[PDB]
Amino acid sequence: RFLKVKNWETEVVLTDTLHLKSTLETGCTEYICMGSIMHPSQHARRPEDVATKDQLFPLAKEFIDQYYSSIKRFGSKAHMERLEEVNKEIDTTSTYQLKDTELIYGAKHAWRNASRCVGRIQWSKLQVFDARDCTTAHGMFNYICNHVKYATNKGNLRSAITIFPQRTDGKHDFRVWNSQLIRYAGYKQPDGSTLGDPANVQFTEICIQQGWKPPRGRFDVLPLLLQANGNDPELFQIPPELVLEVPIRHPKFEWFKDLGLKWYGLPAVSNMLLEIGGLEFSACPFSGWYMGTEIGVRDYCDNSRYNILEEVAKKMNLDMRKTSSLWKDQALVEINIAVLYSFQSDKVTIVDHHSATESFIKHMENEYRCRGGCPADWVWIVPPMSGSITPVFHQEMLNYRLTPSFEYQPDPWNTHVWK
Amino acid sequence: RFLKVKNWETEVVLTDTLHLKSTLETGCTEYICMGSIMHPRPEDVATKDQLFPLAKEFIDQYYSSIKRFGSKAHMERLEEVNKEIDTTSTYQLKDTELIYGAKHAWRNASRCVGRIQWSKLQVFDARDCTTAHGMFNYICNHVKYATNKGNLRSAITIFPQRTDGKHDFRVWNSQLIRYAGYKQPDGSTLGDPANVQFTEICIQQGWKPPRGRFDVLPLLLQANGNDPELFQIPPELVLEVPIRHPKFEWFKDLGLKWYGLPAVSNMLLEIGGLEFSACPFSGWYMGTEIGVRDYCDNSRYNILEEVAKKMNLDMRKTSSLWKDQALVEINIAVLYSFQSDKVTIVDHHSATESFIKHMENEYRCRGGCPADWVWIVPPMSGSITPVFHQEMLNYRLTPSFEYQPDPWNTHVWK
Ligand code: HEM
Ligand code: HEM
Ligand SMILES: Cc1cc(N)nc(-c2cc(CNCCF)cc(F)c2F)c1
Ligand SMILES: Cc1cc(N)nc(-c2cc(CNCCF)cc(F)c2F)c1
Ligand SMILES: C[C@H](O)[C@H](O)[C@H]1CNc2nc(N)[nH]c(=O)c2N1
Ligand SMILES: C[C@H](O)[C@H](O)[C@H]1CNc2nc(N)[nH]c(=O)c2N1
Ligand SMILES: [Zn+2]
Repeated sequence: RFLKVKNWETEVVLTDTLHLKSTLETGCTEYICMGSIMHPSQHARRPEDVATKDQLFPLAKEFIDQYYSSIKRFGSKAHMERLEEVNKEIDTTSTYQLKDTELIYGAKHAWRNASRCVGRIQWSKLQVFDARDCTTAHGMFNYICNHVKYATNKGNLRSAITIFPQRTDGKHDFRVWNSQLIRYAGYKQPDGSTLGDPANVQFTEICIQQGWKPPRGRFDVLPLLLQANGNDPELFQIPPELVLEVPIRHPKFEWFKDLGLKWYGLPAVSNMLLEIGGLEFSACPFSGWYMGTEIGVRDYCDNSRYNILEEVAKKMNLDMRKTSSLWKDQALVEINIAVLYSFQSDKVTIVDHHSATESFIKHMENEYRCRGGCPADWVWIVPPMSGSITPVFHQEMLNYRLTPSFEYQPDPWNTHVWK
Repeated sequence: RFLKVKNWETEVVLTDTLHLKSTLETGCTEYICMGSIMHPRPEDVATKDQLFPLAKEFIDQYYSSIKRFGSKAHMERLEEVNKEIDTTSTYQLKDTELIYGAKHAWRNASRCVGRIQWSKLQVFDARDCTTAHGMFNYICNHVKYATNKGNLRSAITIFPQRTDGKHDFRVWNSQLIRYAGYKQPDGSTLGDPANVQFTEICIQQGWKPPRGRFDVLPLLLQANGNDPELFQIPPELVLEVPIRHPKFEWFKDLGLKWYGLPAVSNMLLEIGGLEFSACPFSGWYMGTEIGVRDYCDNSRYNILEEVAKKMNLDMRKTSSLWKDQALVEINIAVLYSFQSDKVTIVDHHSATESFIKHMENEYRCRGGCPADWVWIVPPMSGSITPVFHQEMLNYRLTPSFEYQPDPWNTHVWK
């Protein structure tokens, strides 16, 4: 029917009708809820490989219909012609091609439909760089460097996506093998320990195994591993002058800078799949700006990551003998005060979790008021520290899957046949 | 057929077969998820034909648990229940069934992070109770036993099940020990703002309030659908802990204390299709419940502003993370204060680790363990506790604990 959500701190109730326009399964049933499973569903809007006409066209009619509906047509001559244009195109090339307006609309709406993104208040202020003309790893690197440079903007970041040619037969995929454009390398020491970023040890080895000359430090910016039209990937080194970086100091603890830490300024996700009207853009790196907790809670403090808590705690003179002292908790706060203070002192865009969550509530308000709802994933919106003292903690959320969408996809090296 | 949950911190993977044995809604549909919705009639008491299959599932479940499935005593107990539902239109749990029932409802409570202790529960059969006075007595002996001079024990007291929905036993208090809250004319709120509507009801039923900040509320007890009655838990039975800080001399001057015994009394215990509308249960506190939620939620005691000030924090801009900083020190103070007075408590780190250990064991020997990530994860410092990175399948087994509407919304006054 129609579903209400309530904020247990304000008693505000919103009514959700947008969920009726949902098409794919979430993973849940009346009997089992999977809202904490990382990839609960494998429901996909098309089959495995190059789809028949009866597969691809209905998806495409839905998106075109949606887009022409967005702009107060539907039934217009332009819309009817467009249906016939896509129809004949699928007939003759087994696919179709997005108008530039179409592609910008879908890119913004995949962001706007991203149930896990706390940052969607900005969704319509996105910069799309069409790169469907691209043919080589080298051209990919030139498109990515311009993305980085525009997005970074001397520290005053801007949102942007760069969209490479869509998928055709699955053996000509365009892939950024990096999970993010800019990440640090992780090295597997001889004594079993791990220097760098432990998450990337497998990628940092494929790079090495591909010819990369590792400087073997802590903050080694990984190369790019770019794959074009199915071919073997190709290492590229982003010019350092394009990788903005913030050294972490603390506004009271002078001993903090001596910890020797820095992070990069540009979060740029590049392993995900953009899906629009049944077309699959397997390479679509997008970028915005960091919520401090992403660096200071997850990046520095997760166990299988930088794990600096003991060392920051020890420098703080903390009772690390039992958990009850909350020594982990205290260091965690100071680290995030340091991350925020460093990005702001270097006028690099960053948002804290209080103002980020606060804004997402305001976004939710807007979306319900004019769109009839807003898909939100409570498990992922709620920041990983101080949850209950942020507004989203006390806000009920409905989760459902709208298209266009961002999607996970397999890591390419599980799939790619070399040559 | 099977389902896998993965721990994204340790790569450990567990195989949930137990979810096949659930038959109650979660609220989620195949195309929409409601995992963050908090809650997705009295004539709605079960009919005879409604009750037969539920009883059969529970009795089978019980005889299975104890290695007696299909046995002579199983088959006779089965027909013995049918005779009762046929004649009396209900039935009566044996004492052993009731203990197994109450222990499994805890075991099956997917939102409770404390279930590793589930099978050491102390069940007090109060089904022979007929009056409010009898309830107050049973409840005092519960409090006294559970508190055990600071070394808390978990315990449940079960009052007579429902009958026709017209003679419910109800503990009107949401918890047995809670502080009062009085709205001032000027808009401000004294005491605990959660309990302000219940404080009004109490006063209207006669309670003479101290009008202080930490008045323990009177019990408001209802038996056999009669009007509820007031009782004062004898102060010598309410253990309390004054909250001081191990580093901040000034902290004790905040004037704060908390009660020592969390005891929830407003939920409904459901075993074999029977509904025990009054079933108070108790364990011990995890620190964050007092430190993060009770003291710091804006709708609760809301002392972050007061603490940060004495801490000299820059409270002009949120990015200073004063809130975050002041919140930790309070939770340090809560944990130090309880431990000093040798009153049981568990911090969110030990608690969550126990639950991961309990979860794996429950997959080992039971085939699963329903959990609610939205509730298991502590309300502060989430991702540094190990349950954050633990995938969790959520489903409703019975016996279960259930919410029920507030008594003053549905009760018709004598
Ligand atoms: C502009 C400021 C932005 C902020 C503050 C922000 C914030 C966040 C955060 C904190 C997460 C959680 C991810 C994690 O903790 O691993 C997330 C997820 C996500 N964001 Fe946003 N984001 C922003 C911009 C964007 C843009 C421009 C896009 C797409 C064009 C986007 C799409 C997504 C998607 C698809 C996810 C899901 C990630 C996944 O499932 O792995 N975000 N965002
Ligand atoms: C023994 C130590 C225990 C600990 C450390 C513990 C901890 C917790 C915590 C922190 C919550 C979250 C409550 C909230 O934030 O509102 C919770 C929920 C819950 N606990 Fe436990 N608990 C314990 C014992 C028990 C016992 C003895 C029972 C029943 C016999 C029980 C049944 C429940 C239920 C049903 C919930 C769900 C609350 C709801 O659905 O609203 N717990 N527990
Ligand atoms: C556009 C954007 C803005 C922002 N503030 N963060 C991210 C962001 C997203 C992810 C994806 N989450 C699962 C991958 F493992 C990982 C990160 F490390 C991020 F930094 C992305
Ligand atoms: C047996 C037990 C142990 C423990 N540690 N906490 C609770 C506990 C449970 C609730 C229920 N939550 C829904 C109402 F909001 C509220 C509290 F205030 C509690 F303290 C109960
Ligand atoms: C709306 C949201 O589900 C709600 O605020 C929940 C989140 N998780 C919770 N978890 C616990 N333990 N207690 C709570 O009250 C809540 N509240
Ligand atoms: C099991 C669980 O889904 C997993 O740990 C999630 C929890 N919530 C998260 N939320 C965000 N924003 N980012 C994450 O990586 C995760 N991890
Ligand atoms: Zn769900």
